[PDB]
Amino acid sequence: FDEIAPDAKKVAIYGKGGIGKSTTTQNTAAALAYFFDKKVMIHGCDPKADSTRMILHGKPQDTVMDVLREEGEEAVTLEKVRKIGFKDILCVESGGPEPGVGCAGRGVITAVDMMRELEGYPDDLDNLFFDVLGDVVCGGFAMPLRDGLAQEIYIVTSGEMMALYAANNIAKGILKYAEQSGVRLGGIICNARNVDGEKELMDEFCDKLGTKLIHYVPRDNIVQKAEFNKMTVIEFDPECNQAKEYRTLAKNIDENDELVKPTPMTMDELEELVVK
Amino acid sequence: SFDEIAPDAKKVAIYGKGGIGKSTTTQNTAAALAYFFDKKVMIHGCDPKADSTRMILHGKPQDTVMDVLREEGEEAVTLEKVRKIGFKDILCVESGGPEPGVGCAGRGVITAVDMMRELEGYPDDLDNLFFDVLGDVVCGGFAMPLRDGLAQEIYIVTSGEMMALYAANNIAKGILKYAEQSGVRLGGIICNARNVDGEKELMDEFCDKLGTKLIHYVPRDNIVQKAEFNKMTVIEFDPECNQAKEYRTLAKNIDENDELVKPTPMTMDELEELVVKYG
Ligand SMILES: Nc1ncnc2c1ncn2[C@@H]1O[C@H](COP(=O)(O)OP(=O)(O)O)[C@@H](O)[C@H]1O
Ligand SMILES: Nc1ncnc2c1ncn2[C@@H]1O[C@H](COP(=O)(O)OP(=O)(O)O)[C@@H](O)[C@H]1O
Ligand code: SF4
Ligand SMILES: [Mg+2]
Ligand SMILES: [Mg+2]
Repeated sequence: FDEIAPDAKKVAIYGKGGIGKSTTTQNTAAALAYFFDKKVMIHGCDPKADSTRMILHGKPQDTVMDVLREEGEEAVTLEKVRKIGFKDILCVESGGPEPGVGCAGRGVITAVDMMRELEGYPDDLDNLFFDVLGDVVCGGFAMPLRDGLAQEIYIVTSGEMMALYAANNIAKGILKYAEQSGVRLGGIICNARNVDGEKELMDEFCDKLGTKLIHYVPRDNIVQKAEFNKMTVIEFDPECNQAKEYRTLAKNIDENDELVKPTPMTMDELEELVVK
Repeated sequence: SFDEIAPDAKKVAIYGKGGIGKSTTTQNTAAALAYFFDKKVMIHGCDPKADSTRMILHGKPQDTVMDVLREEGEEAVTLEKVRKIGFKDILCVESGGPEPGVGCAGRGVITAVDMMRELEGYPDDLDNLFFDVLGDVVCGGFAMPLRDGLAQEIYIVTSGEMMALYAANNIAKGILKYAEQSGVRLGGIICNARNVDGEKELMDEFCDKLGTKLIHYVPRDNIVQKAEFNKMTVIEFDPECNQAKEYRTLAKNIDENDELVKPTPMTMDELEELVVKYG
């Protein structure tokens, strides 16, 4: 597993559904490519299949599962599943079986295994991102931790109880495979929802987890404005304040050395924190 | 058999995105069926959060079937330890699940349902049986109520949020998959509102396009948190407040529902176009 892009920083973004992982992952990769001239690649490990939409310009990426299901195994080619977007950013979408068919994470197992057999992860890569579903940590969604695809893990979360609960469960999964695959929690990204005391709550949450608040991403309308124009915030307006926020986060992730084993909290501890 | 499980009872399953209000809606719905309509109700929590029967038992989360199995053992688990009575004699069971990363998150649901069949935990004299299921992913134990046909009527809790409607649309796809196989159907859509203008209108069009009906528009009320701090469900805390009357209306609409349908899920373009139209 160490042969996959050895000179690249392999990162995986986890979090609750709709908490802002696809938005953070895309804008961070765009900032690394546009501002720091880094060769980046995004591998969408979310069954929603829209983790690479704004980098590909409002062009939903045919998932690996979609191509494999209709066309066949021999028909899966790097040119078809792996498309190029903004600042030569490589994009791949795992997808998944239709709801109820089978394991939701299966799509991640097949796409990662096929990407290895097809050599879709260039050696000259600088950064590789895995946008993974964090509502459940199991099967294909737990593969980046179990198999050690990404060594640095970052969990996007907001102030709401459910977002922190999912983040705490992801920390439990990281601890489970920390010694087994050398996976570690880089930091916690806070996709804020403009609430007073949220920034203070996250500081105590990260302190109790034994990690750091890598960045406080504010809620900005420019994200929607850029989305409605089939683009990312960096590509739409790299001079706006939100673009400078993603640039700071991109630099912090790529220059992060404080990788730690988290100390998850009990339900009572987490409940006592949200009320405070 | 599956149909043998409480034959004279209405078997319902509540699905939806995480933190959308499935546990709150299910508990208050069951409390209104037991208090206002004198029905014998039971709740089976199929969510790994393990707090689907918290307010019915009053405050403290219930020991899950997986927890008692992971600590005591297979023979040491009894119907008394896993099924506990709460407000208005409502029976409560919590499936739980494995520790994050260990294995299939839904495995706790299979183990608890099979163990409940063997221990005969579903009384025959039941009137209503609810399953609070995780809807972020429709697979494994979370898809069992659809696949095995534990519940014939399914209700999805959702709001105007894009992700909430996306999860609801995926649940509809899963219902359609097992509709012919196990006779499972979509009863309706419950809207746990977030007090936004045009949200009701959005839900009316969402249900129209899905080929179903908006069973009820549950408003966002602070009395829910107030009742939660007093270790109680809204019905038990103040059955005369407006929110209690809203849950009472929903409870009778579900119990008196016949319009069970095979949904017509929407494409991603159709769903975005709808969210952009109103929002
Ligand atoms: N920093 C932000 N500011 C404003 N809106 C955001 C931000 N991040 C995400 N969003 C919005 O939140 C919604 C969900 O974002 P998304 O990244 O797709 O969540 P996820 O990938 O975790 O499911 C989108 O409509 C997006 O526009
Ligand atoms: N009708 C409502 N009005 C106000 N708050 C609500 C309502 N329904 C749910 N909530 C709140 O939303 C949060 C999540 O509710 P919950 O039922 O646990 O979601 P789920 O079971 O789907 O994860 C809780 O803090 C609860 O107080
Ligand atoms: S391992 Fe996870 S994604 Fe796979 S069937 Fe089980 S709960 Fe679903
Ligand atoms: Mg996404
Ligand atoms: Mg619940």
